[PDB]
Amino acid sequence: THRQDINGKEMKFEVLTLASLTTEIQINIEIESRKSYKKMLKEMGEVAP
Amino acid sequence: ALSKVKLNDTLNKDQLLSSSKYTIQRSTGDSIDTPNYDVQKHINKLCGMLLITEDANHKFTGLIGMLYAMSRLGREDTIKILRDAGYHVKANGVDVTTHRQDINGKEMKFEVLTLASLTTEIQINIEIESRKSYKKMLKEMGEVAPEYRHDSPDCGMIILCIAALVITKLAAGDRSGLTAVIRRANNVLKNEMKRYKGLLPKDIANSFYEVFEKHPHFIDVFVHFGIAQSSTRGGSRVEGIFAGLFMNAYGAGQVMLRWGVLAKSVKNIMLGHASVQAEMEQVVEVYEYAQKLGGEAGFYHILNNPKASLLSLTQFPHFSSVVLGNAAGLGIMGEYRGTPRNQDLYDAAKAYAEQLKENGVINYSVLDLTAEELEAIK
Amino acid sequence: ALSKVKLNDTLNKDQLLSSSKYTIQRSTGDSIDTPNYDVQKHINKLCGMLLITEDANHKFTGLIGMLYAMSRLGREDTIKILRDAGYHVKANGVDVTTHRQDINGKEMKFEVLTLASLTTEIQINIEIESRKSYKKMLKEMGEVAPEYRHDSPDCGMIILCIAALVITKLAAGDRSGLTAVIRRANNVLKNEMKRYKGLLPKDIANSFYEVFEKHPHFIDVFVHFGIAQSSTRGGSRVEGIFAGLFMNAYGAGQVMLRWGVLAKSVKNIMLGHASVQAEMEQVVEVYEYAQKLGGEAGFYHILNNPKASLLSLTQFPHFSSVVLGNAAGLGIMGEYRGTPRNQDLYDAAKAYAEQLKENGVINYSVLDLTAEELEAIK
Repeated sequence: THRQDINGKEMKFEVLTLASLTTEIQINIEIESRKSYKKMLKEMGEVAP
Repeated sequence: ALSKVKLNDTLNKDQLLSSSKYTIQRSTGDSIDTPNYDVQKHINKLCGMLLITEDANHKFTGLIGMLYAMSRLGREDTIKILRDAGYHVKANGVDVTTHRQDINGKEMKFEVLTLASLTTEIQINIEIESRKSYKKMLKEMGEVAPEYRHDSPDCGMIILCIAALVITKLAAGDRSGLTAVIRRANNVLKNEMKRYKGLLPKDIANSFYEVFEKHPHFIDVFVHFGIAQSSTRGGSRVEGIFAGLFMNAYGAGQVMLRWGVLAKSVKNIMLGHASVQAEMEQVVEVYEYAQKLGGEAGFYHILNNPKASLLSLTQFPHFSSVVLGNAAGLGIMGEYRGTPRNQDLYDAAKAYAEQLKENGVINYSVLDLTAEELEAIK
Repeated sequence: ALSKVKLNDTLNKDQLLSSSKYTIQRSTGDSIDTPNYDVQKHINKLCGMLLITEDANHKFTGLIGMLYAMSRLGREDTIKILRDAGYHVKANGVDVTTHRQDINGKEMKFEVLTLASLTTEIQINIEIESRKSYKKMLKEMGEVAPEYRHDSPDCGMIILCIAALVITKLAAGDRSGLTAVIRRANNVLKNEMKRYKGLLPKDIANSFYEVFEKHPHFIDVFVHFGIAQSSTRGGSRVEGIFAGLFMNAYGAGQVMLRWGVLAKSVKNIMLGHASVQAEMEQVVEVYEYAQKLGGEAGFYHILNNPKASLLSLTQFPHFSSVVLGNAAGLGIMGEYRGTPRNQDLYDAAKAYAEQLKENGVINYSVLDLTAEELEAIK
């Protein structure tokens, strides 16, 4: 578990300990996914499985 | 035969408790973070950074000290201790992880441990305060030494020396021996206190009092760690100090047995009183029980062992009164706040004990003097 | 029975410490360079080049001396010692390597050892200074001998003799016995000091003090090396000197036990005093504990063994005062800076001990004189 302050807010991030893939990269992947998810949710209302 | 009218109550209670064929086993609560030998250097580093920090926040010093003790015991011995004490433990593996964050607008790398008890932010803060204090000290004296650093391999064991003092005073039942802990931690470990600015005996002692009050299984783990530490073949000077302070806790909560042995040794006359002689059979039963228990009985009152009550002598008011009076007369009872409940026997024993010191005659029979020309030398 | 009111505290504490079913095991820190029999000649050569160098840099003499001790023990015995002492050790194999560099604008070949503790440049510098001193001495006397060279097979054991003296004085707790070490190293090893110009007892002794302070596991390794060295069937004269100086450390930190035995032997009268007789039961318990421990107990205070505190007699102020007074009267206490805490018993014992030497009568009963015509010879 990694906590850091993006957008001036404390949020918790769940990552894996990989020598090949750094923690910052996993955090960035999750952040971009969250942005895209919220944009899609705004543009269609409700998400599905 | 009237001499056969006897009940061996102490031995019978011990036999009842030691032949139980059913066992309870308790739940510790949260998961226990059990470090192994791997993170011992990191925990010792954390202790060193706590020690070099003036005005250190010692809220977690007891927790870190117990982590250090558990890492020197190892995961397997710690887990086995917790099973043998009769506890359900969910062991947590402790491993080292790297955390990067931006303080002062700069990217810097931090090396922490995965502990459920001690959060990552707390470890980072400990390291940051240690760094500030280190740079301030470096500025104020020019160059640091192995004496003033977190890398010293005894930084954890100084904290465990404070813990050993707290263990010596745990039998009082509360934080009443805190002043004694602070005094003895100033006498002992004075060079260390000059060395480390964050070594505050009161703060560390309060932290250890708190951790022992919250988690009574940490008392068990620490006592068995201190027995394993004192069972080594040797060590450094700080480890020797710890062993000496941890053997200071042996017999804690059982001062009246030692004072009764002392009252017998100085041959106090009030032990020949009729009521004391009435109680002698059972007091002797108690002493035989103690010497049958042996070494394990020295930590019964620290550990809150149930069989601690069987070592009590207060169920013998006249013998206890004579023992307390002898201690008071010899000037060793100090501020012991156990009270005699036979005032007359107490006063008589105190008077005789005071008379003992003033008087005193050499007993030449205990030597092997074949010819005694000492009479002419007088 | 009042005689049954006894607590065998010393034996009970020993039983507690010797029956521990959990063990700690510590981390030595950096990797330990463990040489084997292969590099023993090279380490002895290094010691010889250190010895033949006037104004030698003895900063690493303690480290090299411990390397020599470890190479005579071997890799397997050294590693087993470190496990038995309860240490995590990362053993480093030590092997010989060749290094060529250009000093004085010339290509010359240098033979060094791969040690993490001792860098290659340091070994090269040691050899260079040794070469300069050797050529200067050769110029000033014409021809060298086996006496004046690094090839002597006792060059390492002279350094270990200095180490043995430091071990004898380690129980004082600091570098306070340095003057005694220097004095005894001038008395003993005087021919060697005439032989080797780089044999500076103060510098070597300070180096060994420093290495023992830094690495408390080197004290363990050295004590067990000295026991293994004294367990041989024979050796050279320097090895005999080392064995004699290493048995000088037996019982260090326990002088009061020996002085109590001496006070009993000279039949000091103050041992019959009432308070001493009160303490006799427990002091006898301590003596039985010491003689039950046997030979291993002679190095408890050097090694910082935790059970060293159980051998103390200072918990018996009256007996200790009589013992110190007897020593003071017999004129052996010297500059011992342990203080009596019963002044009157100390003074009385001192007075009687002084009276002992002046007086003295032959006890004819200890012989087998059937007919005593000695009366007529008077």
